[PDB]
Amino acid sequence: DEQPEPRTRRRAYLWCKEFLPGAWRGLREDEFHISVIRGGLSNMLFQCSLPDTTATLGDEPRKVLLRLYGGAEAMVLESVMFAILAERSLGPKLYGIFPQGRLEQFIPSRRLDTEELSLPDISAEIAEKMATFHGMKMPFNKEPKWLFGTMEKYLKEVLRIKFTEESRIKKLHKLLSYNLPLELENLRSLLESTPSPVVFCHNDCQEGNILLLEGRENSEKQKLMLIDFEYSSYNYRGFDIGNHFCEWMYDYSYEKYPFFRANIRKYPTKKQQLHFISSYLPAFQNDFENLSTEEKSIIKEEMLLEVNRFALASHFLWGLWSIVQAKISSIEFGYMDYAQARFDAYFHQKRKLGV
Ligand SMILES: CN(C)c1cc[n+](Cc2ccc(CCCCc3ccc(C[n+]4ccc(N5CCCC5)cc4)cc3)cc2)cc1
Repeated sequence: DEQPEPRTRRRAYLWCKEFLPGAWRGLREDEFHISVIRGGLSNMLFQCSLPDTTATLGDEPRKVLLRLYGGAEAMVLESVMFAILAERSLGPKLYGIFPQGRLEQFIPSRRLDTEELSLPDISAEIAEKMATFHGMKMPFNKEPKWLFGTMEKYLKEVLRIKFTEESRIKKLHKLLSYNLPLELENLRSLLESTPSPVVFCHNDCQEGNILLLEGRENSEKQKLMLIDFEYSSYNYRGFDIGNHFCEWMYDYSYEKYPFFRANIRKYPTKKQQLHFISSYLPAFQNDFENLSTEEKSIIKEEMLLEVNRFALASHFLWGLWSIVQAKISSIEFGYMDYAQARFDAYFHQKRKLGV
C-alpha cells in the first residue's frame, strides 16, 4: 500500500469529501484511505476508500478511483466522451470531474495479458465489446480524417527529428531509408480502395486496456470491460479490428530492454480471425445470423481482407508514433526498437497480402 505525497493525500481527501455523497461528506481526514495504483508524471491513479468501520448512508461507493492528469478542446471531448460512456453502462461510472482529474467507479479487476487475447472465449467477447462500441453515436466529427491525419502529422515530426545520441541517429536513418512519404501514399491508395464503414473506434484495443472482471473469470460471457477511451474517434472499422489483431504480437511485460517482445507468429491465424469476426458481426448487426450461409461467408471473407489491409495502418501509425516518443518521451521504453518491429511487420504483412 504505497502512500501518496501529503499534498496529494490532502487534495484527494478534499475531492472525495466534496464530490461524493453520503458518508464521504462527513469523513475525517484521519480516516481517509488512499493508495497509489499507478504512479508516473501523468495520469497517476489512486484508490480512495472509506474506513471499514464507516457505514455507507445510501448508495454511495465505498471505494473510488482517482485519476490525476497532472488542449482545452481535448479535455472537453474526452470528458464528454467518458460521461456518455458511463451513462450508457459502457465504461466506469463518473463521480466527479475537476481541472486536475476525475473520480471514477472502482472496478475490481486485473488487465489481460497478451497470451489471453487468443483464448477463444476472450477473443469472442472482445469482438462483441468492440461491435458494441462501434454502434455508439457520439457528438464528435464523423469525417474519418483521424487515421491519415495522425499519420501525416507524425511523419512530418519524424522527418525533422535531430537526435544527438548515436544509436538513435543510426536507427532513425534506417527507418527513414524506406522513403516513408511514398510508402504512406501507397498505403493511402490501398486503403482508399478498401471499403470500411466509419464507426466510433476505440483505436487502442490492447490487453492493457481490457479488464478481466473479478469473480467473472470462470464465466463464459460478460467477463471483460474495455477501458481507456482517450484515443477514441470516428475511424475506419477495419483499423480498430486490425489494430487489435496486431496487438496479439506484442508483449509489453518484458522486464529487460527494450521492454517488449514481438512475435510475428502470434498474429491471429485466419481461423482465429474468423472466430473473432463471427462474434463481431452478429453483435454489430443482430439479424446477421438469419442471412444465408453463403451471404455470411462473403461478408466474412470481405471483412478478412478489410481488417488485414487496415492492420498495415496499425503498424505504420504505431511505428511513427514510437519514433516520435523516442524524441519526446520521458519514459524508459525501447521506442526505436519498437518502431523497427512495427515496420518489419508492416513489410512482412505487405508481402503476405501481395501488395
Ligand atoms: C492509439 N495510439 C497511437 C496510442 C494509444 C495510446 N497511447 C498511450 C500510451 C502512452 C504511453 C505509452 C508509453 C508508456 C510508458 C510507461 C510504460 C512502459 C512500459 C509499459 C508496458 N507497456 C509498454 C509499451 C506499451 N505500448 C503500447 C504500444 C506502444 C507500446 C504498452 C505497455 C507500460 C507503461 C504507451 C501508450 C499512445 C498512442
